[PDB]
Amino acid sequence: QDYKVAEISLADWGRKEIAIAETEMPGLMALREEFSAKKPLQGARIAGCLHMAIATAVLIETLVALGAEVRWSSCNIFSTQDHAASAIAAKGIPVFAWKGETEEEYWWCVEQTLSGPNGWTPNLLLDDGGDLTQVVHQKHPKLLTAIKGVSEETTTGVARLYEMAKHGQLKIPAINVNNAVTKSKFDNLYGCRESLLDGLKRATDVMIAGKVALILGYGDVGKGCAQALRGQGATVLVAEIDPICALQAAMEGYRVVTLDDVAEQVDIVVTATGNYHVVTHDHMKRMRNQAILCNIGHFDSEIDIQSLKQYQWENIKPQVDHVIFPDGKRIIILAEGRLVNLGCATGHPSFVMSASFTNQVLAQIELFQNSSQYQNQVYVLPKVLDEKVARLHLGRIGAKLTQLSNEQADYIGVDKNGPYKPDHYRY
Amino acid sequence: QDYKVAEISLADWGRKEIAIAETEMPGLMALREEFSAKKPLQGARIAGCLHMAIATAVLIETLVALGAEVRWSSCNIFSTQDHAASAIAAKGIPVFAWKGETEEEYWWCVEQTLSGPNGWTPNLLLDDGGDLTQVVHQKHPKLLTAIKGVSEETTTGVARLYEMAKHGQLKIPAINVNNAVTKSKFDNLYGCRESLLDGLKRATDVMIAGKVALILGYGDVGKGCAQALRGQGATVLVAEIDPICALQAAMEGYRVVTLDDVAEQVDIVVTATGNYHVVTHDHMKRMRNQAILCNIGHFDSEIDIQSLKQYQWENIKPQVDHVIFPDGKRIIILAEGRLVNLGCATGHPSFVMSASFTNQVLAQIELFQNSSQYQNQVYVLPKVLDEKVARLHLGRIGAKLTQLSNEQADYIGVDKNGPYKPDHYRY
Ligand SMILES: NC(=O)c1ccc[n+]([C@@H]2O[C@H](COP(=O)([O-])OP(=O)(O)OC[C@H]3O[C@@H](n4cnc5c(N)ncnc54)[C@H](O)[C@@H]3O)[C@@H](O)[C@H]2O)c1
Ligand SMILES: NC(=O)c1ccc[n+]([C@@H]2O[C@H](COP(=O)([O-])OP(=O)(O)OC[C@H]3O[C@@H](n4cnc5c(N)ncnc54)[C@H](O)[C@@H]3O)[C@@H](O)[C@H]2O)c1
Repeated sequence: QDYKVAEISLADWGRKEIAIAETEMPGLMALREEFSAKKPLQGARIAGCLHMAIATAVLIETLVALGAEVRWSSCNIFSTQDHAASAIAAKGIPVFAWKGETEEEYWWCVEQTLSGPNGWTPNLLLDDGGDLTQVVHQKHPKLLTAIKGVSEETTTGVARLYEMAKHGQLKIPAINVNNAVTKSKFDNLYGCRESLLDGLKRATDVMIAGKVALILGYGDVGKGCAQALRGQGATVLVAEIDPICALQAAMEGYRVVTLDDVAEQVDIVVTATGNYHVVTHDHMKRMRNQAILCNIGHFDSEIDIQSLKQYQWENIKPQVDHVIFPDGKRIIILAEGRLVNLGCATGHPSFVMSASFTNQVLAQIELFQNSSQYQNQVYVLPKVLDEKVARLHLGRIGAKLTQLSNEQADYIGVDKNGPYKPDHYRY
Repeated sequence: QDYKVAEISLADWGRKEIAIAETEMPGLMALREEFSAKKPLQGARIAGCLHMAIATAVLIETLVALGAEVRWSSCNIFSTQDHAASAIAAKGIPVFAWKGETEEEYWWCVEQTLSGPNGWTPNLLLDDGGDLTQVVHQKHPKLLTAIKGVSEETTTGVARLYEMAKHGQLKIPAINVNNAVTKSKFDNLYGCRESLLDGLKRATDVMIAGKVALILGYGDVGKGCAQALRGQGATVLVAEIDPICALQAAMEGYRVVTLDDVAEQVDIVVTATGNYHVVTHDHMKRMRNQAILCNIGHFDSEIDIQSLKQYQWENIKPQVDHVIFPDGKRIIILAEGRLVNLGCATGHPSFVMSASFTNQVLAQIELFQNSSQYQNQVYVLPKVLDEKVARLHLGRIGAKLTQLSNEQADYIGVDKNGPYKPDHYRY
């Protein structure tokens, strides 16, 4: 049994939702249909470190259907869906994940992905947030020798790739999947538009209409979060350090404020900064009784939970806790400040994960077949692959593409079949 | 009298709205405040070809307050605001613009900007759409010798710069102002979100709620147009050739369709493609009686108005015409298919033009002082200037910026004062 799940009996349930999820994930099904014969990933050995969810079970079974060998692990202690993990393990796939890991179990699960029976080594890393990349770079430099590349899923993991490259610490080729237009401008934005609401709802059942909600950060995650809340009738406030994102938020009608100023006025706070200690002890002490505080950025770092260890915690239900201040005023904290959408719900729905994961598979086929051509820097996929990803998803939602005539193509300077935009088009 | 306006008497009216517009344009007022002493543009001679509107009168008076010499002209035969043009001419500034130019008058107005009394030559070009750039490149190559650079305002003019560079025809340095984040993602999007409605309303007074509206194109102009219509209760349809933009539109809830399929179903059509003949004769013949057809892309090319010259035209009021088909069915065409927002209204409001025009002034200070450093290619302004532009506009709309601490700045790898994003961040 080369697996470690919480409950292997949930496999049938997991399989049932995986079947459903395949009808929601046309990108991966289409990648199956195209590459299942050739098996471009035959000989690949992939250490996965990405939320072990049902959508991820489809990505895994798609890499397998393309010939690859994998070992998986979640990148968050609360993000694994157990029946998904169970259905993967039942298929003979090594997976180490369960909802509710301790920090020690988490890093052991990561360690499990790096070695398998009969000297199984990875030549591929598939990493969401940089933890698997840092473990191999700092604790198995003997592993980095056989690694063709890493494909990083999220903004925070990409920033960590950059500081590595900046101090000559990045020692393998790295594909920024996060910055595929069909990841960043879709997953981070439209997915969080749906799963933040989900997380808040499952955790607290709080009415959104009429509440004052503060989004710290107006990147693609913040942009989607704010849409979510404003659509349910919340007054949305936005904090920003970047004047350009601040202006976008202002011009969508949000008031741009600082937490220093508004900590007493907010009913809900969502941290989406990817930064450190943007919610402090003084902020939480100033917050009103039963204020809901949650983090949708990648790391818990965003709130200073250390500053709440003095106080007494009363658990409400799993991943929903009260912190009681000395004056008896209570704060509701979701998932102890880890990813609220995956921690208190099920993350992004499968359809938008399909665009992200089609980008991941493509980057694995590409890292596995042409890694020689890449140095120890970060790169993004070509635009024509980005367009192919989007093209594979138009059918599911019934969007019909117009076809350029020869002269229209010449008129705007493009080939009929794309690419349709200059490299730095922002969409 | 080195000017040619329709009516010099409108100067006082123009001046009154210019004064108002200054309180809406903090970017240019702030640029005045910073650079009015030094006058970084002393010695500059700028041929302007950009919609002669009230906002543009502020940009012009700002370049003047920074020391420059200018001659102006609109880039559209219907876009000049006459009282704005009148107030500029009254200030002793040469301007050749009026609402209702013929094509011959238009190109003569452009020609006027290239020479002034006592051998006045331009060393600077400020061009919105490429017409001034093409005139100088193809009909005054003796002028190109003294030209430091051109700053291009719009997507279509940038595409024309690119085909020039691709065939070695671009012979001066060129600054893509359109692709400053604080132009493209603001002017094209939030401005058209407001002035398309304006144009349709002033021209026809048609109810938007309940109407089926088709946007051809889902770039930044199309994205804003669709927001505009959906917010007034229209059913919005979208056409696209780019699968990525098609997917964005689908995921905002628009149906993505082709005009070939839906020509009989639409009450309003807005062309926003920057392309050629996207509305054909067969489309217009299939359209319902009193269908409203308008173009918000840069050039009339988008509709095949030639194919309507057979038919009888009945004028409704200025820039609002009927085309009568042989079966007596009538189409409403705005501004004979030229820019509907500037042709049937007043273009974008001054505030968003201030962000665009602050980018223009910056690019003129930069082209005028460091043109040696640039070749005969297209370039964009540095991110730190983009951020400065946004920063100058936060105060007007009361957005308060959060300040990074030293450790937060290190945590995400940026300087406290910016730039805050990697170069290819898409916002
Ligand atoms: N929950 C999810 O499913 C999900 C999905 C994608 C990314 N993420 C994570 O969310 C975080 C943000 O993602 P993103 O893609 O929006 O990145 P982003 O860079 O686009 O957005 C971050 C924004 O926060 C702002 N910010 C940074 N520090 C701040 C501070 N102290 N105060 C106010 N604003 C501040 C930045 O200026 C930036 O605009 C990342 O850590 C990313 O890994 C989560
Ligand atoms: N009215 C204004 O105030 C204003 C402001 C900015 C730009 N513009 C003009 O509007 C035009 C578009 O501007 P933009 O910034 O949105 O450019 P853009 O490139 O972002 O958008 C153009 C979109 O139209 C799509 N398209 C092209 N041909 C098509 C076809 N045959 N069918 C369907 N879709 C098609 C493209 O795929 C693209 O997504 C440009 O000509 C620009 O100069 C006008």
